Amino acid sequence: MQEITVDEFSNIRENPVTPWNPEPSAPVIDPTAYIDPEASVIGEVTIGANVMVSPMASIRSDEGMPIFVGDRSNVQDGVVLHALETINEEGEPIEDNIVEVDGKEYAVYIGNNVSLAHQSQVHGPAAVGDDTFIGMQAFVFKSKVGNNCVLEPRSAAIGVTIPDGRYIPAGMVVTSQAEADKLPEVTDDYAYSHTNEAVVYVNVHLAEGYKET
Amino acid sequence: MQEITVDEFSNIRENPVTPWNPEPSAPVIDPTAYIDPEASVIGEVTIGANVMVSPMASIRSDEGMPIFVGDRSNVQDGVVLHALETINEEGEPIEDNIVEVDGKEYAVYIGNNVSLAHQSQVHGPAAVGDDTFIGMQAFVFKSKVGNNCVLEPRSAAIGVTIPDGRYIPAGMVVTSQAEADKLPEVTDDYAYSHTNEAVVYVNVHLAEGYKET
Amino acid sequence: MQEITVDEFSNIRENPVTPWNPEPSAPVIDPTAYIDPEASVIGEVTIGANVMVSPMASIRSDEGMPIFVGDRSNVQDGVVLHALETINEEGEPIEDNIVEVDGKEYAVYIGNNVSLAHQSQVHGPAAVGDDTFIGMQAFVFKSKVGNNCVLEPRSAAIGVTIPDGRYIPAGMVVTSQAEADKLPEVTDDYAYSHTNEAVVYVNVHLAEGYKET
Ligand SMILES: [Zn+2]
Ligand SMILES: [Zn+2]
Ligand SMILES: [Zn+2]
Repeated sequence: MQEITVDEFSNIRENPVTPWNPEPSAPVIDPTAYIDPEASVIGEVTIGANVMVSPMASIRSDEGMPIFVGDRSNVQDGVVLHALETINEEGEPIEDNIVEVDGKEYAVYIGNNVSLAHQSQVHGPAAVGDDTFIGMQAFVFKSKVGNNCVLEPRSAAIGVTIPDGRYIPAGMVVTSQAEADKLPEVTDDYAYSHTNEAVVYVNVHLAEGYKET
Repeated sequence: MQEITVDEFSNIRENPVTPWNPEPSAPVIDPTAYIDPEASVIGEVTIGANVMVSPMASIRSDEGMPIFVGDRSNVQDGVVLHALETINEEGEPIEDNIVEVDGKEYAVYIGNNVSLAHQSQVHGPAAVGDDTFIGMQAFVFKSKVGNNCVLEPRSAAIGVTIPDGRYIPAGMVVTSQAEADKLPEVTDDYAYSHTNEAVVYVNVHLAEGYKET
Repeated sequence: MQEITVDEFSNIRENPVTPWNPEPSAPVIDPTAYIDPEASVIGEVTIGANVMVSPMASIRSDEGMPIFVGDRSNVQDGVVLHALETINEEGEPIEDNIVEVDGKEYAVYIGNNVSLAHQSQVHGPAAVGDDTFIGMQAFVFKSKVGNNCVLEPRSAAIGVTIPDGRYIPAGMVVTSQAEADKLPEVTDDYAYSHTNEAVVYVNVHLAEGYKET
């Protein structure tokens, strides 16, 4: 006779053992967060309250760790998070690939009320301040996006530091500090000036709603 | 003793209850359509005859509804469909985010014989006419793509209206009507002039073929 | 009384039967390769030793076949492989869509030690030489990328032939041989000059590591 045992979250796995990762860690997920069954969370990850991780998302902390997703933020469909090796095989920090936020080191840091829209990708080292909207298909790698910024659909920041309150126009691929520093300011009449607030609201409500059903 | 009950389509879920969506709706999928087991269809969706929804696709009608995918069309790998809140919490239409096709309102409307190639994304409000080819990695948001158009790999249309028979060159991000209006005409010698017909054919055959196996 | 039978790899399916494909084929995967449970491999595919196919990847050889992924290479999250119909319904090769490598025909050919970073896409006809790094979100279609090249994040090669040792700068969409021929040479001080070696190393170790757990 058979006896079946079911794991309801085989998609929320843990870290594998590698020369740089001898002891597997597993995602720490706040109870209020909603991880879609078809999303994938692996390794040293920390998801906060009310985070809404949509289908096909892939948060994978197995090379560079850890990845942090703040409260009220959201990881939409297709979004991918990953980072470059933060530790070598001798247990030595690979400083170049580590970002620091408030005295804590991270391979990827997503603050609070941050929107990683459909298809965007953020790759460590990286940091994205609170209330920032990473638009559809955007890309952020080896950069530091400040607070209240807005990367419109298709923009990309690579190896630069976006100051707070700036926005990168659709399709613009920023790769020099000179350019970053000249980015436009988010004003009250800027089209995406309020997009984040709305997206956040919707997603936060989607999280709990999806939690019953 | 145990008794196991299986749902063959947990990937074809329904809408959750939110302040703007009090009564969950579920995807209406024509019988001839093929929804890959690793695809995800959620909420108020209507897929037509012979549609081929490939792996990792995500059609998610939970914020702005509804999403419509016409007959003989196809949603390839990675494609994402989503829309902006079409109703507020008072049951008031958010007109700005609603598109109208033949007297019917939609959050996202994909006509017949339309190809949403690998990795493309279409976000409401949006409408894409019949026989149009939304190329690999393309992006269409707050726009209205006409019939027989061709958005080559990487093109993007944002807040503009592409006239019928035009095509957006690879990598071009269109964001102004001025530009949209000056788009090239699809001629018989234009390279992608017949790409849709082919893609449609293959996919339509892929749908039924995948239906046995 | 019930008896349950489990398929551990419903994600590693086989080809369906179509007018151009009368006899289904199935992926041939070297034992050392690791195919993430949430990845999808379909049809005439050949994956080599130590390949690391990440979550949400979609390798789909059902239209144009076959797709080949050499030894020590890697298919990261979101990556998509697909090709244009290589055979018509009469069993006649559609020459235009077939690429040749060492006397063997392929719809898509990924050599050894090749990295298809997060979200990239390669569509047949295509060929990508050994030790090449197809950066995050890149796109390669109807082209032939040579050895030791580097397509930085967002680059794209369409219908061109990148010579060996070149690199396409971030965001650049190359679509003319003139342009391709003028691409920069990868030098020892080029930033991505060693990125591949590292990525390969990590992924190869991730493959085996993920094999225990
Ligand atoms: Zn990575
Ligand atoms: Zn959306
Ligand atoms: Zn294709």
